[PDB]
Amino acid sequence: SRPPVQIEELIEKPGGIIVRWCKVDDDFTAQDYRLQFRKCTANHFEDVYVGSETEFIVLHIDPNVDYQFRVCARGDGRQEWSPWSVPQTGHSTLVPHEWTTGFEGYSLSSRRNIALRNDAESSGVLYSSAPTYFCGQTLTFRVETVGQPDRRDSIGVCAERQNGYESLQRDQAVCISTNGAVFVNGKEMTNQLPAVTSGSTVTFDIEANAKLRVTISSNNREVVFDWLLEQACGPLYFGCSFFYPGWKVLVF
Repeated sequence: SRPPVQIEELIEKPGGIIVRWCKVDDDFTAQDYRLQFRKCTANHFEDVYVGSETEFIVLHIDPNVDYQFRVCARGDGRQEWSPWSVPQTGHSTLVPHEWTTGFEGYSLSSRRNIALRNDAESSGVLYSSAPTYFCGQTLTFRVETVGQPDRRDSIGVCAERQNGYESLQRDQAVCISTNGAVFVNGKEMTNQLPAVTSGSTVTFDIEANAKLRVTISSNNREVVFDWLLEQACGPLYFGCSFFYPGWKVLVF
C-alpha cells in the first residue's frame, strides 16, 4: 500500500537509458522487480525487465523522444505486485554522427553527414569526426551513389582512428565491403550479405578483453557474430573507405 521501490538514478546516454532503483522500505523483502516504459506520447506501459536486479539498461529508445519509466516489486510469499514508483521521464542524449572534415579524397555535404569519394588521392579510411558510435545505438548508413568496386572498400566501426591502413579490414574493427563480405578484426566471414547498390542501407547494432555481439543488416538480410575487442564498449569510431570515385555514403 506504499511503493517499496523508487527510481534512484536515470543515466541518459546516446544509445540508451540506464534505470536504477532502490528499495525505500528496509522492512520489505523483495523477490522480484518489474520495470516498464513507454513513450510519453503513448497510452500503454510495457514490461522491459522482470527479475531480481535493481538496474536495467534500456536500449530500444529513439533519440529525441521522451520516455516514462516506472518500477514495482513483489515479495516472496505474495504473488501481487506492489504499487508503482513515481514515474520518471528520460531521453537519450544527442551526439550527431558526422564525417571528418578536411580529409583528402572525400567531399562532404553541408551537414557533414554525406561523404563522396572524389578523384583525389586518399590517405586511407574516412573516419567519423570523433568516436560517436555509442553502444546501444543502431548505426545506419545509406549508399546514395556507387562507383567501381574494389577489394579495399569498407564501411564499419572500430576502436581507434589509425591513418595507416587502406580499409577497416583490420584488427580491432568490424566492417562490410561492397561485395557483401563481412570482416571481424580483419578476418573475413564465410557468410555474406547482399552487395550494396544505390538505396541500400547498412546497419550496425553492437551490444555488450571484451565480448560484443554484432548484428549487421543490409538489403533485408542479417548476420550476427561475436566481436572480441581489447577496449570496453566505450565509444567507437565509424569509417568508410573506397578506392574509386563515385561512392557516396549518408550516415544517420
